[PDB]
Amino acid sequence: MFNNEPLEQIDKELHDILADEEKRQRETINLIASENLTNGAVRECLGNRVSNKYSEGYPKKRYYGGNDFIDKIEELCQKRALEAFNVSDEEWGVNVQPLSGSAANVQALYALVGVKGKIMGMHLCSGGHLTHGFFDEKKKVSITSDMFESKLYKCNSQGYVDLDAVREMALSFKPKVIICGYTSYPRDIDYQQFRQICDEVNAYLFADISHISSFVACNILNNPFLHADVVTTTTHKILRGPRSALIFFNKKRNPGIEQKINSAVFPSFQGGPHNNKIAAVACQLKEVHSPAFKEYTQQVLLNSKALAKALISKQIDLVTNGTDNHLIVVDLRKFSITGSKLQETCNAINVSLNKNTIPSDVDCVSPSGVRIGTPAMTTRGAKEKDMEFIADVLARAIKITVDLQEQYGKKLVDFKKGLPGNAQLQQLKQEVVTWAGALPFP
Amino acid sequence: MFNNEPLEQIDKELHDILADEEKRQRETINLIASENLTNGAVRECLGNRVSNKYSEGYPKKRYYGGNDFIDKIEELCQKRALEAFNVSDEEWGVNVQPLSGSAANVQALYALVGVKGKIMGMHLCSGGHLTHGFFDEKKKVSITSDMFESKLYKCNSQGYVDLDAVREMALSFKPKVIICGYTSYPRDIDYQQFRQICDEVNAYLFADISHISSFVACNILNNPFLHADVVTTTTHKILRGPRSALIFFNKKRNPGIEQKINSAVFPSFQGGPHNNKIAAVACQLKEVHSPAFKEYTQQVLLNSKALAKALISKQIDLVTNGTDNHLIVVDLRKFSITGSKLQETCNAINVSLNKNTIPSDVDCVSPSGVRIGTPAMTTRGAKEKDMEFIADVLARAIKITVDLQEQYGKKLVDFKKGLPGNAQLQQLKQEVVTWAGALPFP
Ligand SMILES: Cc1[nH]nc2c1[C@](c1cc(-c3ccccc3C#N)cc(C(F)(F)F)c1)(C(C)C)C(C#N)=C(N)O2
Ligand SMILES: Cc1[nH]nc2c1[C@](c1cc(-c3ccccc3C#N)cc(C(F)(F)F)c1)(C(C)C)C(C#N)=C(N)O2
Ligand SMILES: Cc1ncc(COP(=O)(O)O)c(CNCC(=O)O)c1O
Ligand SMILES: Cc1ncc(COP(=O)(O)O)c(CNCC(=O)O)c1O
Ligand SMILES: [Cl-]
Repeated sequence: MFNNEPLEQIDKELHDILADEEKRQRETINLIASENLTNGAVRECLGNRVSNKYSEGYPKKRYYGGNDFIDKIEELCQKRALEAFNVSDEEWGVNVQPLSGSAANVQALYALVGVKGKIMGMHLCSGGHLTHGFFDEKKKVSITSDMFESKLYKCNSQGYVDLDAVREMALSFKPKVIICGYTSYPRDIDYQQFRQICDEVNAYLFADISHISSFVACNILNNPFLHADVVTTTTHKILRGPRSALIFFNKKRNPGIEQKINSAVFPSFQGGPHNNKIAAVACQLKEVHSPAFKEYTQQVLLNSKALAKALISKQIDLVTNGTDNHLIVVDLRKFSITGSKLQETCNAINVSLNKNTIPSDVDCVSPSGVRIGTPAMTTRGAKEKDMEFIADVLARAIKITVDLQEQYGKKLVDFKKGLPGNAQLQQLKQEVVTWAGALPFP
Repeated sequence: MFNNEPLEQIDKELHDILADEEKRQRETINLIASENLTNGAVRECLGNRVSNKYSEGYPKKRYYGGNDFIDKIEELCQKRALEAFNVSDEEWGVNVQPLSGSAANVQALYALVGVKGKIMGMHLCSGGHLTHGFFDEKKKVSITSDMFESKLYKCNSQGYVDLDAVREMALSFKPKVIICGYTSYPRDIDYQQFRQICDEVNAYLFADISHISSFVACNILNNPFLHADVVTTTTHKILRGPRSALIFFNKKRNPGIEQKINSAVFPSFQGGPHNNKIAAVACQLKEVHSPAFKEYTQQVLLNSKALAKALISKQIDLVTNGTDNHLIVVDLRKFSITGSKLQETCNAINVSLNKNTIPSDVDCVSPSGVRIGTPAMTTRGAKEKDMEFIADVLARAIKITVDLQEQYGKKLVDFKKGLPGNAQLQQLKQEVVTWAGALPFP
């Protein structure tokens, strides 16, 4: 007693918009550092009928029966997860049920400290995540600043994590968890030194590696598994999975953490797991452990170095003057334009990037930089040679952005009026669309 | 620089388990009251490339650009949601971003009350959800008991909501929110009287209608929209959508609530929306509003009434002696077997149901009933005439369960010893398989 008609027939209205979405993706230079493009196999898992099943609980400890094949998949996903991040199933456990990054962080923090518990993270404006305890004088913005008590540390004037300030703050504040691993941080993290500070104040070390997960897994960057009590990661960014998250806990370092983490996810926070997600994550974790994926991850870094270097050669300033990873943050101060203006201009030429604070910015009010990353364009086949064209496109956007601000004024409302119809943008947009639309597209 | 091979080639190990899962579903009499089967179109959206996109924020108030088609989809989903539940966009708003039912209840509750806020709900043992403030003397089991302060009401000896006890509690406890709508309640709710209790104590009326959403939408059961401040619902049960949730809030009764709810979902709790989920929900909400789906929902109730009637004709007791909706709870006391045993027996014959407490059960330790529902089998084309065979199959399961307990004993470990190789079960399984495997299967 159902309608078996395909999407085009059953909902022509929606299917056209989705077809448009597809076209915009195919025709965009996507520099969003947290975005990627899934392959067809991951999307087959996501549309699988496995999501019809209710599997509250854990493998072999389910509230309902008929979960034999579901258990096989959840167990397979955990095994692949632990292998991919080079950890022994005896020393490390993993939870694969969190629905997304934010949920996993909240659930994981709660497991370690509970309500009213004390946490330290990097300020949102310095490059930490919302779920790392972000708040405002005006409001407790994230639940992680409201269900917990949070202190926020900052990067120094050159954009680096200031460990001396972290220790100082940890010693007066006495937190139970200290979080590291970030949302817009262009360099590697010294986990060893974080561990040293945590030990000195008897705190958990929490590493959020969502942005760099592929680097940790492929032994290209520092390994936080050597020092962390908990490691969380999304599966949708550089990992190239579906939208989900993993939570890693070190059993050997903390007895009783497995139960704590596992009960925090269910039944403390979530109900039924989304089995299609878990299948898709399993699908991607097989690929992550291949030698071909290490090549892709290497290439992501090669492209990021090439991009930074080309941007520098065009006299564009980078926060920390470079990158160790997949992401760059441009300091736009010498051009006297805001990050928002450049976002609007790049939107108008089919280039996706976002505004991002820089150390000099007091607040997240008027961010003076943009953040770009290479995973999505590396997925689409661009190599180091192709990064010059992108740097060239960004430099032209910056120049137009300056000319438009000259002609219409600094106010954002005024500035946008300059954008529609502008001849240069139309020209630049077509170059973008012709070059972008040509590239391989899963 | 990606692998485009289909799931079967790229991950044969996973594709085999998923195919077994597909076979088990096709070959099962699924009486899980919370389960259903999605159509192909809903699964086309879930596997869509729209999930590639980061779109934190709300339509037209997005942190990133390139969100034009995403905004069209999120706005279309909210519009279709409001139409489906017979509310005007001027009086009611809805949030479509919650990743699941449990996230949506936590986010909604937090919006209304905040940390340390006081809430009332039905106890889990009496049929409430975990997210309605569930706790145990041993531990604060749900975050809704730990981040809020919660009191739990009970149903009466006949399995009905005892409003007089709810009032006694509401006046003594003085909560800010009172939750109604349940996970295993076989009758309709008197929202009018819940409203009366709420008004008396200045509490919000929260209606969780996930199990009954289709009935509310099609004007078959009482409408909580006439009285409730907030209404939440999953999209995956009787609504037949993807795994997601909706939060409805009433602007006209509470000004400033749209902001409170929207801020709770993001950035308080969630990060980026899962745009494939939103697309899938859009797709289903269209269908919900058709008169074909009203027929399906009618059929669900017809089948539930017919199943109840037949179970009674076979001398089987039902909590409240019947059902006003899609679900039945069997009281097994007269057969001297537990729900756990019957679940084990039904697992062995490819019948999916779950154990459930009854009013006489003080604890969740040994629940004395099972819960069954009709949405999934109604989806597969079962009509009233087909419920006799199901009632018959369940009666035979009960009898075998009784015979097995006689032969092997009351202890669960011993009882299971009796299940494999049992001649009767294999026979009963094969009929189940023959009849189930033939039914239409989206
Ligand atoms: C959207 C999002 N999600 N997670 C994030 C961010 C942003 C970010 C968040 C916010 C933000 C979001 C919700 C509530 C309050 C605020 C504030 N203030 C604002 C900005 C702004 F600078 F562009 F204004 C930037 C950026 C990657 C986009 C961010 C940064 N910087 C960090 N670190 O993490
Ligand atoms: C799984 C689940 N999710 N949401 C739910 C439930 C159950 C339920 C939950 C639990 C449960 C789950 C997590 C933590 C503690 C407990 C306890 N006690 C136990 C049982 C049992 F009674 F069968 F043992 C039943 C059932 C629909 C399966 C439930 C009922 N009855 C209600 N009302 O809501
Ligand atoms: C370090 C980190 N942790 C957790 C999350 C949460 O992911 P969800 O949105 O899946 O909840 C993000 C998202 N990062 C936002 C961005 O870089 O654009 C992140 O950067
Ligand atoms: C009334 C109600 N509310 C919320 C939820 C939570 O949904 P998620 O599992 O998507 O978190 C459930 C799940 N009910 C479980 C069942 O009836 O089988 C529910 O029954
Ligand atoms: Cl999904």
